[PDB]
Amino acid sequence: QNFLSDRRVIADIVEIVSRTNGPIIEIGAGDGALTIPLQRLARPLTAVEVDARRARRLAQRTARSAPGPAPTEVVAADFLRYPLPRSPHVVVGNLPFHLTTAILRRLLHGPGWTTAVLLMQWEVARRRAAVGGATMMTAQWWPWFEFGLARKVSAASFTPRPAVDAGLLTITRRSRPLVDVADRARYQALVHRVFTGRGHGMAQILQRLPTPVPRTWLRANGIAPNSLPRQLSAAQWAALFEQTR
Ligand SMILES: C[S@@+](CC[C@H](N)C(=O)[O-])C[C@H]1O[C@@H](n2cnc3c(N)ncnc32)[C@H](O)[C@@H]1O
Repeated sequence: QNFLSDRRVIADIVEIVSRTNGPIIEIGAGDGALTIPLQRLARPLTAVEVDARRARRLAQRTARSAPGPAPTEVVAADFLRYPLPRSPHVVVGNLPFHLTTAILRRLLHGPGWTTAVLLMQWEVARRRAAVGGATMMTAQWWPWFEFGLARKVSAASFTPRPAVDAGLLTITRRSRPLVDVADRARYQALVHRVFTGRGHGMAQILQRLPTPVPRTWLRANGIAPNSLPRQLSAAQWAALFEQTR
């Protein structure tokens, strides 16, 4: 496991979390590198740690730095099995790099959380934030969430050092979804179909798929006929879904 040893990254994460509101849930709390600074924000906090012995040591540490018996709940649990509340909350965590996509899927399908502040592999955070264009997974979640790349974090900021660098990713739940959550599976299937479809450019790709789109549709929606699926915006994907509905 790669613990966050760079205090500047801790400061940066706390700064982003401090601009949000509501209870906080932390994934992979470890020894409390983020837990202790987050507890000083005076908001309700749940710290999740799968290592029971480490979780018990963290519960003593959080209780010691807390005002007293008359707050932070340390839970010894696998986050993949932790029930997220349906009420508004903020999620934060330094993710184990091998469980990143499973944790991301668990969160994206989950309720209540309005902002997620996540530390993960740099290449994943980059693709998730659509740096250089969107990947299929980002476009598949774009009607319900917005992704931001807050910063790059070197492997030297962790102890022990991972084999790759890291990226600090922010995710925000849209208050007004671009596509209804009930149409998620059809929407995500359409996005898969456009990204893996044959053809060079959107005009060629949309011609070769089941239930085609009017010839005037691409240019009427501001999309150049030569553009690639990664160049479409969230609004354009939603307009395409509404068209091929
Ligand atoms: C990469 S670490 C970061 C630890 C700490 N927050 C830090 O920044 O120093 C992930 C932590 O999650 C714990 N862990 C691994 N899988 C977990 C899971 N599925 N649910 C909750 N904790 C997990 C590990 O024991 C480890 O302490």
